[PDB]
Amino acid sequence: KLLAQEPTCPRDADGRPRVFVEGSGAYLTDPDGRRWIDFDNARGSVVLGHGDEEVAEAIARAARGRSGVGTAWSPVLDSLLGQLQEVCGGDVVGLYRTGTAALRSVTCAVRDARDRSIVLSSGYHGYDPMWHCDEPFTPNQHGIVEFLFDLDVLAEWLSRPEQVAAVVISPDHMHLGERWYTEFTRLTKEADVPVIADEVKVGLRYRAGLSTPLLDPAVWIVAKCLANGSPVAAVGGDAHLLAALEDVSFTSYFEPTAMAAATTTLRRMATGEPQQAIRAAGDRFIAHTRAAFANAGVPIDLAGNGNLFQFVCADDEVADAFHAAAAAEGLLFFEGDNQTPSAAFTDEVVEDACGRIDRVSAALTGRFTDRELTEESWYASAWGAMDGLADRPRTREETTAIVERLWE
Amino acid sequence: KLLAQEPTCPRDADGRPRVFVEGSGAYLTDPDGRRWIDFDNARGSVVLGHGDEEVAEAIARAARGRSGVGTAWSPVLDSLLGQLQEVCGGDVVGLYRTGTAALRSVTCAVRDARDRSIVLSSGYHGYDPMWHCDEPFTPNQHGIVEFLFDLDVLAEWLSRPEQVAAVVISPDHMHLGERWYTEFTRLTKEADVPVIADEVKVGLRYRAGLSTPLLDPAVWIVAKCLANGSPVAAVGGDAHLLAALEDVSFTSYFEPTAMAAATTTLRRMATGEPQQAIRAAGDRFIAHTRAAFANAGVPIDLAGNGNLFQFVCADDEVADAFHAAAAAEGLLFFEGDNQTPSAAFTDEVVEDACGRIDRVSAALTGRFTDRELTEESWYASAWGAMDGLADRPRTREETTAIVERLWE
Ligand SMILES: CN[C@@H]1[C@@H](O)[C@@H](O[C@@H]2[C@@H](O)[C@H](O[C@H]3O[C@H](CNCc4c(COP(=O)(O)O)cnc(C)c4O)[C@@H](O)[C@H](O)[C@H]3N)[C@@H](N)C[C@H]2N)OC[C@]1(C)O
Ligand SMILES: CN[C@@H]1[C@@H](O)[C@@H](O[C@@H]2[C@@H](O)[C@H](O[C@H]3O[C@H](CNCc4c(COP(=O)(O)O)cnc(C)c4O)[C@@H](O)[C@H](O)[C@H]3N)[C@@H](N)C[C@H]2N)OC[C@]1(C)O
Repeated sequence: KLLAQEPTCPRDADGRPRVFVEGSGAYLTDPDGRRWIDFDNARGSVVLGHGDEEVAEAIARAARGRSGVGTAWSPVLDSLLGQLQEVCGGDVVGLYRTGTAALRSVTCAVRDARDRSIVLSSGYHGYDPMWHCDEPFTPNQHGIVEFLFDLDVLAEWLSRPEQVAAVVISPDHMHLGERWYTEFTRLTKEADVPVIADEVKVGLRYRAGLSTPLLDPAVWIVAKCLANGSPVAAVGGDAHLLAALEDVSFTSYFEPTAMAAATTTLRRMATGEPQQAIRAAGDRFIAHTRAAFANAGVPIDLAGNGNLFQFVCADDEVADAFHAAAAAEGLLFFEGDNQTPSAAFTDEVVEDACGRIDRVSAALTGRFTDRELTEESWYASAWGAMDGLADRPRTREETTAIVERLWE
Repeated sequence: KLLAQEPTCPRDADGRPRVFVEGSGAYLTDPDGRRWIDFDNARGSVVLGHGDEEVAEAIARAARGRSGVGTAWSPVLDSLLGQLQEVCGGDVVGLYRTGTAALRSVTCAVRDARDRSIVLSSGYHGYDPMWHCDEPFTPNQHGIVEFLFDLDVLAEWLSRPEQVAAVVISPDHMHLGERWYTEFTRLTKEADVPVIADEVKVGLRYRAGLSTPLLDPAVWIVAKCLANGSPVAAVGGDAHLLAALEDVSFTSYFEPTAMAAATTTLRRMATGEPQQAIRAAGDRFIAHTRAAFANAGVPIDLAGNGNLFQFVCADDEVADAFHAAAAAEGLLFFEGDNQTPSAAFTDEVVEDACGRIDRVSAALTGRFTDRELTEESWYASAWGAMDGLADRPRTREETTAIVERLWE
């Protein structure tokens, strides 16, 4: 009631935050003792599992100053910077506490280095007001043009390339395919405009590297997969585009628990093994759930893969009913957005989650059988999870109509 | 070569970061095993002491999932928000990961609510480019006017109050006193312009509250004293001025180790006990050092008090020799800036530090006996620590001369 902010978190049907007392692996316990399976995982930043013991031991030693203190440089920092450069590439690297701060700092630096006013953007880049706009496809008061992953609009803006400082995108892989990325990179290379890959969510999510070799980013940002939820974001790329980062310093720069969590987590994510385990387990859950709904006439499908997926519901009434039924079974989904299992989502948890889905499907069967997913269902669902337009065939006038329906 | 940023940290005479491989309480250990006494304390954010055991145990349990998960609201968050409001006042409260992020967010929010373009500013508010300017006393490209704590310039701008959204200051108490704050508040009340008290450094520093009852802030920010170095900043104040905070959310909002550090630290800082202990211990060190230098003819005085103080050297050559002698004895000062002891600066550590100061004084004796502390010495020393002009009597023409000397 005192809070001036509106943090994203699980909320009940009345909008009140759901409180959880404790967590271990994939399971959360609520104040009433009920155990829930977490698919939200701090918005995808818990990738190893809640309370992971190896990370916890490193955090605990760091909380006692055993490898360094917040006052000063220590060998842990050298190790972390080297790990980031090895896995993501680039001339130089930088560190931040949030993805929002990293994206603002990098975008300002690139704009300054390029001495150009316009930035073309798709995807969410954090809460800073520099990204706010009243309308898509036109510059906001900060010179940023939201293009909603529409390549026709992008090509239009890139046809006059001399004023375009950069193109910044948060890559989606549920609704954008290989053809989208090949054309995106062709267009940006043709205009000679640097690409900023905002991989806060997808960097290290699917493999031990950035999300797609079909992008050639001049600058990257990663964060959620770096530190099992501890507040660390990293950036890197071409030195001349990041020169202004020399002006960046913050009080908690050397704080040791954050670096302990990042070095320990990154070492495991750099092997690719957690992402392979998550992919297999999540794929099993997706296949079971898709069939459970399809075999009961429930108009809900899924997009994505085991590492990152989402539910696609026929309409908002179906989605609301699904979310209520899922919560009643103790499934904790990121409602209307993407689901991101952690490595603690093992076969035993998959089996538990599938039984809960069987009960969700039972609760919904017979309520919505005469409804079907339409193109509108797909666009609306994708919009909520990846913050722009799915890559489905349409004309320039149809783009305007879809945006008119979905833009708030 | 790898790091694109230039973080503030202790550096040797060649500008290279000093490496410390562990720390505990008031002592840091360098790669050669030598123990130094820390007066920097992560730029004043370690106020209980490195590796404080109560905080460490809480962080460790939080790292094991015992006190909530990053996915959701936890049982302890309400107690954090409630105590922040009890200690600092205000209608509503918000949380951030750095002081830089807090200051940018609240300044943008206040300006938006006031629907006015100009912000008058003194003091450091973080690294964001919105604060960068080429010259003082005139608006930068973001509408920010740096006034260097000069009340004649402030009064001139406040004489056209209709365009002034807010006045944001980082309060200093080494070089600004009752006279300055009484007049600052008189001017801002007369203009009916809200004050943003950037208490990132001084909030909770001197007592269980904000830094001076002579300020009446509409918005406050605290951070360094809140979480023993973990990355937590807090804001609060008038609900309508912070309306835009409803759009603030970030992935790590509920991260449990930060929450454990802030709640455990705030519960202790809210009693006033650490601040009283630091004040007494630091006052003993100041008194000993002032007398040692005065008896040896060493032209170095001190300003401030046990919670936050600085050295005032006659000139840069004296300062350079002082800092080299101090490093040789294992005193780790924040060079040219403020010293901020932690609660680990106990009587035993005071005695050790006084012995090291005895050796510093002996090493400086006879080298600078013919040097006086001028007005130039005081203004230059204060400028480095509190980022503007000390409140010492001066003419308007003298203000121009000082600013011309010290602005870069
Ligand atoms: C007009 N714009 C509309 C807005 O309402 C706004 O909606 C956002 C919504 O996008 C957001 O969800 C997205 O982001 C979360 C969290 N991701 C963070 C992130 C950052 C910032 O990092 P930080 O949190 O500061 O550490 C930077 N870059 C990327 C790629 C990030 O993912 C993701 O978890 C969700 O998957 C993603 N949809 C909501 N959390 C808050 C809403 N206000 O923008 C989109 C919308 C509809 O268009
Ligand atoms: C050449 N011009 C100069 C600028 O470069 C710039 O100088 C700063 C200097 O002020 C800074 O020291 C000050 O700040 C440190 C750290 N305190 C942070 C702080 C914040 C931001 O919090 P965050 O770090 O993001 O968590 C917000 N508000 C306050 C009140 C803060 O203290 C303090 O520890 C020092 O005591 C203080 N002097 C240097 N660390 C870096 C320099 N670049 O601004 C001043 C000057 C003239 O303009």
